[PDB]
Amino acid sequence: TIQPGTGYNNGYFYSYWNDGHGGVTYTNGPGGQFSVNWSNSGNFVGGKGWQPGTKNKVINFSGSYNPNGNSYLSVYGWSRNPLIEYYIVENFGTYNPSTGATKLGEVTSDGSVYDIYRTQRVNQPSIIGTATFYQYWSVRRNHRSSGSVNTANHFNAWAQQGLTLGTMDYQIVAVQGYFSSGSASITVS
Repeated sequence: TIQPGTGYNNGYFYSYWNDGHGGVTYTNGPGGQFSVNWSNSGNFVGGKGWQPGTKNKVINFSGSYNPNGNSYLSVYGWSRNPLIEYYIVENFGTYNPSTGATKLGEVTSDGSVYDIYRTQRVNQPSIIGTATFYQYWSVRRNHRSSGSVNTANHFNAWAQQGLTLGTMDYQIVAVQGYFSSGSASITVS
């Protein structure tokens, strides 16, 4: 299991972050594979992909995702200028991250309808330090743990709705958790 941080493994960018609570391990495997095992964790995010991402990447993911509590499985990344944290959520545990959020439309992509939302983080950690910034969400109605994500369909639908992205920073397939348990094994390409 590896030290929290970022870097490259077998061709792929990876990012592994946690809040120090303990209770989560992240491992990098061959090619685009990574595993996450957690038991009464704190907040964490880990996965593999690209640095920088692009606005027309077709991202393939495959494997197993077994959350017990609050967790997401998503295409996850950031833009700069404007600073945005974004999610194309393919599956989740006990909490739909769009709960209570204002719905800003729908997009159909890769075998499912997704609902689109914007939320705001106020004075929270980001890739550039503490900041207030928007998050964009596409939440898949039909949950899965393998598939293909045509990111352009999401980014274009977001732009159509007034949710603009800046320059891309990293772009990964990530398992996120918040004080939960579970296991995941995911291969990205």
